[PDB]
Amino acid sequence: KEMPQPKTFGELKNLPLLNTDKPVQALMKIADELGEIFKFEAPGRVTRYLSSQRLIKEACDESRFDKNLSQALKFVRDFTGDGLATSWTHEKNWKKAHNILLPSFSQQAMKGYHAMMVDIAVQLVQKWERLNADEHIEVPEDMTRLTLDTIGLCGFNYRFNSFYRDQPHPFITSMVRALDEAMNKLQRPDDPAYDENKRQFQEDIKVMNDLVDKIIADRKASGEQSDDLLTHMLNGKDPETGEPLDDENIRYQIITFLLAGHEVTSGLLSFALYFLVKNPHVLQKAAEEAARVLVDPVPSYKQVKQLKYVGMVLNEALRLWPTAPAFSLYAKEDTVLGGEYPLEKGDELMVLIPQLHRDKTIWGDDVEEFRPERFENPSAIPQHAFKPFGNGQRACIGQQFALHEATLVLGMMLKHFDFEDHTNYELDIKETLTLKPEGFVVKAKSKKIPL
Amino acid sequence: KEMPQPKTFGELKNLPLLNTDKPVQALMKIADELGEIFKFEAPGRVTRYLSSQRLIKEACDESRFDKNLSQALKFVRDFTGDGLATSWTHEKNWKKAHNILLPSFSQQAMKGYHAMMVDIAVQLVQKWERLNADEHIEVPEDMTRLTLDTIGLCGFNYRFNSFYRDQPHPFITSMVRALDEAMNKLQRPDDPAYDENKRQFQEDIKVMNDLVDKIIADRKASGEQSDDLLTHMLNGKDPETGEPLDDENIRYQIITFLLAGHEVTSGLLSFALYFLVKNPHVLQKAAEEAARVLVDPVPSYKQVKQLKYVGMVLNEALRLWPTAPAFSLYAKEDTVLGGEYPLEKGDELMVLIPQLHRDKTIWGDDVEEFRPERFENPSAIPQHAFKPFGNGQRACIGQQFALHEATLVLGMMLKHFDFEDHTNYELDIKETLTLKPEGFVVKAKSKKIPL
Ligand code: HEM
Ligand code: HEM
Ligand SMILES: O=C(CCCCCn1ccnc1)N[C@@H](Cc1ccccc1)C(=O)O
Ligand SMILES: O=C(CCCCCn1ccnc1)N[C@@H](Cc1ccccc1)C(=O)O
Ligand SMILES: Cc1ccc(O)cc1
Ligand SMILES: Cc1ccc(O)cc1
Ligand SMILES: Cc1ccc(O)cc1
Repeated sequence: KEMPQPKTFGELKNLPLLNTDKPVQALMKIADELGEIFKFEAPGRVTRYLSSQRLIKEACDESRFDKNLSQALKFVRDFTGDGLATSWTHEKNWKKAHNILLPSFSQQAMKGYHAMMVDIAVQLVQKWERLNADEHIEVPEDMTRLTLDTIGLCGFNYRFNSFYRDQPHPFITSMVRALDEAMNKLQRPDDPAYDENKRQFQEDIKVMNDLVDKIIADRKASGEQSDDLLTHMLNGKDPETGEPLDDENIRYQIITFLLAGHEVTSGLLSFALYFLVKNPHVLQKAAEEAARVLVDPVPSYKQVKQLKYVGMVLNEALRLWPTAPAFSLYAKEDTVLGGEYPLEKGDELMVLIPQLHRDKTIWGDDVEEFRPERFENPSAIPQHAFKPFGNGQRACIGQQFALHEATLVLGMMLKHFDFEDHTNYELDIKETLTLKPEGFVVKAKSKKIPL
Repeated sequence: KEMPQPKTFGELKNLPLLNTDKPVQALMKIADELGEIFKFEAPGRVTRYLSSQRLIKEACDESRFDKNLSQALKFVRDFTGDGLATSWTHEKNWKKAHNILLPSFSQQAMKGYHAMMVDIAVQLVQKWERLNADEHIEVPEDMTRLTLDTIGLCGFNYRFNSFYRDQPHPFITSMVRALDEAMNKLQRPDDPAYDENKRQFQEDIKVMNDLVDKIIADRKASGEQSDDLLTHMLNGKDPETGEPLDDENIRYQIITFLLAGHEVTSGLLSFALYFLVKNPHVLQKAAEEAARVLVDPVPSYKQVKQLKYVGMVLNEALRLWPTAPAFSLYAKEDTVLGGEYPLEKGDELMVLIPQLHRDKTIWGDDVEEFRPERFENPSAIPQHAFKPFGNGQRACIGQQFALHEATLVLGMMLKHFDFEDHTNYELDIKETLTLKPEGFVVKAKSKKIPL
């Protein structure tokens, strides 16, 4: 009945707890101390952090809870607008874009994206093939180069050419800096000091809008039909409204897609590789599978589908460190959560996914151990125990994309290189709105298998 | 390229090889002579027995091979119908029952079964506590009493009261005799000599149907809810189709669960205790773990989960003598196995699990030794090297049930008794469709620890 709540800071309530480099890990530690649910209060903001599958399975009841825009998502909405990830379910653009875009994110659509993913994955492999002896790989950096490029190419037939760059593309510079500002506002009063941050945020928004609007305009002017999200958005009609997305919503979708693919997915790859190199038996098993399945110089889609163990590795990395580590819900009506936490309509819930995923009640005592075999049989996973991609109709639309990309790339990585955690890397999880293993570096020794 | 095949008997091809009381062990011996794959042909039947992890890891690829009903299972289907174990994957009832029953077989459902499992386990312990000096235990017999009672009680809140009986329950008489008939049909086929076997087989099918249908009817008449499989099947709706199991399929599930819970699971316990008394250091280590963990008169669910070594003991017993020793696959499409055995769509494979489990390339030279420590790390076990519970979505739904039951009981056995292999029992594996150490007897000297 009485809900735990972490330490408060007077009028700031719990808000300063989020004034940390790693708010998600701080929230995890709080959930470790306080259990499956705790109230988190900020000035004019109350939410309840859920950590147990028991409570989260209820929160995932879409008849009782709907996606809430967390404060983080509201700030990202300043540049992703009413894009799929930052639109309310009841907003007309959400269902509309959802209906229009769902087919181009299907498992079937991955067949069409596969060749472009391979293109970038090959650049990644070639990059690593081309390292000198005892040069290392900056994993999240290269994974991000890969994932950004992949979504650039698959989504908008645009080549960020991240493997040809140290300095990020002007769109990314703004996106990252807009994200950094969005995150920083969470930790933050809006004293005059932030006028530079505010101007910069608006400049970055204008930058992203301008570049993405140009890409949309450029495509419309060409008429060039490609196998990409932009083409599908320019032509797709929502069966329900019969309408296409307007160009502004397309822009927000593109920004959203770049945001999702640019970091969130690379985090999965980085964590996966981190866990692989920390768990040599797992790596060996994933590498065996990579070697057994990826028998052609270029993986086919079907071969990627056969990378079962690689997929388990990915799920197990998603279990430990889901890179979009939280999502937010609101009670559609007065309701009682877990039979003992009465919620009023509009009350907010935060699903603290890494805690969910450490629910010992679901996963057993060994929750911190990296064991892809937990995912050997996907039906052994209870409902709503494993929610790296969120929940229900507001679940990650890019799930199949992210997983296909990640499986392909990790499969190729495992095919082509032995990996050395030559620094005995100490997991240091950097938090933006997503998670990455900061400074994670490996050496890759080529297995000399040509492409 | 050319696939070995054991000796043939003219028109009967290999069929007479199965006309032996130990066909699995005979198939293992053939696999020892012929290696990882051999064609096994009967009139109008061809299958390929796989014995190497190299090939079985391919066989376990669900995008290439689906569960096949072996001839044994097809004969078992005559009384287990489209129960989960004898339904084809494409059978509406398989997915439906699978979706419906999966939660009642999860690790979380074991928590709710645990008390009834303890109930039977305590009856087992008390039976042994109550033996007179120099009164031995008929191990498989008592394990079967335990396992059958356990599935009767957790499965349908029915007390077979097997520890009160010399004479098996009429359901069991018919089930055992139907099993023996199914197996005999393999070794056999339409000659008049077997017409009494048919009448008996149908009488036994009728008995099982009637008795189980009455259990279903009585439950539906009662309205009473138990924390049991029958209740879940009467009330559960497949999330996918929204449909419940019908009463006939529930009957097939019950019979299947009873068959699974009778002899298959007791075989595990019997083999485990066999190996334990044959490997006294292992027994001592398992016994040390039971004493350290089972600190209460009655094991809790959590304590059974802490019986890690006992779990390994069970896995190692499953490695050597998987009590469901084979499963059958068919090629969903034309495919090449192991890069050198072309298979046409619909070609059948038998996974000879005990031979798989002896793959020295996986387990090392000492494959015959009982070393539960081989199971210390699942990640260290190559993919599909260890398949005592079958594979993929058609894997044993009762796996967690069996293991929890077996761990609980074995832990308690190890807690409560010292065991003497007082006859220096010579392993003699009786084959029905499952394997048991026939005549395996031990003496148990109580450690006099109360319950
Ligand atoms: C491993 C990578 C990813 C993870 C772990 C992940 C996770 C998630 C999560 C947890 C949600 C729900 C967020 C919420 O409820 O507030 C979500 C939604 C979404 N994701 Fe991802 N995501 C990933 C990759 C991607 C990619 C690659 C794309 C597309 C380029 C994408 C696009 C989306 C979109 C558009 C939504 C909003 C869906 C809707 O509400 O209609 N994501 N994602
Ligand atoms: C140590 C004991 C057990 C072992 C070694 C075992 C083994 C297996 C194997 C090897 C399969 C796959 C068979 C095939 O592919 O044709 C299977 C399936 C099955 N088992 Fe078990 N089993 C055991 C105990 C149990 C128990 C206690 C139950 C439930 C009471 C159970 C119920 C089933 C069912 C219903 C299936 C069919 C699953 C499906 O295909 O959807 N088993 N088992
Ligand atoms: O971590 C979060 C949400 C994380 C966003 C995930 C971003 N994503 C979504 C889809 N792919 C990535 N935290 C809370 C923190 C807070 C609580 C109370 C008051 C102020 C802030 C919030 O934003 O509301
Ligand atoms: O051992 C077997 C079947 C395996 C029994 C497993 C029973 N189980 C499964 C899950 N829980 C118990 N062998 C072959 C024998 C055969 C080959 C060719 C022609 C005729 C017969 C078969 O039945 O097809
Ligand atoms: C897809 C894309 C390409 C360029 C750019 O500047 C923005 C978005
Ligand atoms: C960082 C981030 C934020 C939102 C989103 O949908 C993806 C990534
Ligand atoms: C499953 C069952 C239970 C009782 C009985 O009499 C027959 C069958």
